[PDB]
Amino acid sequence: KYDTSELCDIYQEDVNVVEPLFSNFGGRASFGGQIITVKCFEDNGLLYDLLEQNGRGRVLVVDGGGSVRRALVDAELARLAVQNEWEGLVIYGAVRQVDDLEELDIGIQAMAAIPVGAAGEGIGESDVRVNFGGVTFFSGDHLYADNTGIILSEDPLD
Amino acid sequence: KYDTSELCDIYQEDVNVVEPLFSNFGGRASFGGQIITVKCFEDNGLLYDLLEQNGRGRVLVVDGGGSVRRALVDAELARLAVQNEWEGLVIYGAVRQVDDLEELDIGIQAMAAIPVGAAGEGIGESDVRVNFGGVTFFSGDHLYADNTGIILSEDPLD
Amino acid sequence: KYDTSELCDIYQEDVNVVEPLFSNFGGRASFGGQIITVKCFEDNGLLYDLLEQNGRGRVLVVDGGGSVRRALVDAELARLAVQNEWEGLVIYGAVRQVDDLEELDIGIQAMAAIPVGAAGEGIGESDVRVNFGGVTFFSGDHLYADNTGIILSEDPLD
Repeated sequence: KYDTSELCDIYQEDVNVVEPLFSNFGGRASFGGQIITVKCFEDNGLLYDLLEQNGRGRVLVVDGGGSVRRALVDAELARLAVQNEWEGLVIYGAVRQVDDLEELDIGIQAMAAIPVGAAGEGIGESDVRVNFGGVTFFSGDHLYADNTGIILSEDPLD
Repeated sequence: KYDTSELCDIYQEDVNVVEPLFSNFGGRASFGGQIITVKCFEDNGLLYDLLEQNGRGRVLVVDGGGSVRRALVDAELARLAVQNEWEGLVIYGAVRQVDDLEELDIGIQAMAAIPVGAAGEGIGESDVRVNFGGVTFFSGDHLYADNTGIILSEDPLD
Repeated sequence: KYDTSELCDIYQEDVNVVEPLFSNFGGRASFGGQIITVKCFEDNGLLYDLLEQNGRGRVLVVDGGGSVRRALVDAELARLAVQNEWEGLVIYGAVRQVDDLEELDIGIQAMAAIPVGAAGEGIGESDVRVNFGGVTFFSGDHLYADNTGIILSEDPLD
């Protein structure tokens, strides 16, 4: 599907490149789409609400504060996302149950693994501006990620 | 054989969690058991003594000081430990011959790999109070490890 | 083809050990040969000159200044390296297109992956004393590498 390196060559300055802090935890090597942003901390309630919805062509970008203390995505949440056809997830924080994740048809990029699950309370905000890995992400931007890296573009690419 | 995240979800607070500093190098993705502790540094003497003994039902939890300059476990020592029925090893230190270690039916968690072997002089204690990764380990505690993380408790679980 | 642990046991002090800074990106788990050093920075033009020449029995040792912002080697450059029989590349810097790199019959050790390509200007020097990861490299020196680590020696180790 997507080659981030080839797309950097083609699009040059028209993309930003996230710092190399992520690893792929999902069964899908590359993914792309238009992004919905979320900002939260050690609480995934809001991603539950968002992952219920259809996600075909969308990528969920999550600012979790870079917490590696508690996990934002586990098997339950990722199955939801696969079943609603979400292209992929970018988690500035942690994931859980990694053996189940490497088996699901979704990209998942994250910082680390930790077995403790996040709170479920529903705290946080969506469609807001977030910043991590030296990149600010606006809901509506286009992201592309593979095992090489993650890039962000205002306008779609191809 | 173990899903550390499920475990965190049932036991809640009754479980302690190790900082995400370790990776799996053994052929067993997940293992658990009652722990015997060792404290040593860039010497694997004691370990030979322990792993010569039958380890069925036990996990060797080794505070090697976090050294990544010398490897405490290689193929030979790991094979010994397989043959002696040891469930798994956890090294706050380094291993060696990782290609060989992947093929061996024992759990192995370490911080890093390094081709230089530990000395064999014998120095170190065992059954002593050790601490690393944000966790205190006591001989007779129970540990549970998968590709997601490492948990430790006083009583057995499940 | 090579076991670095083993060679440290046989040769001890006659070998220098590189710090655990690198990962494997190539199809070969292990490799070795006589090194030709390069010193450059976010530019890979010289790498193209060098890898056009026959590399059987040889390892390109690249001091790219540890930059993880620009990738010195990509699929295209590594395929040229395979075509001219090079044993391996050790990059003190980044690589690109990691999925393609895993399938090419050559050894590649590097620090990280970044999607952005290096400049092709050609700046840099060849066959010069370079230092990184606690080791100094001279053309003529011999390198042996695997998933456990990387070592350097003055004379061949067969």
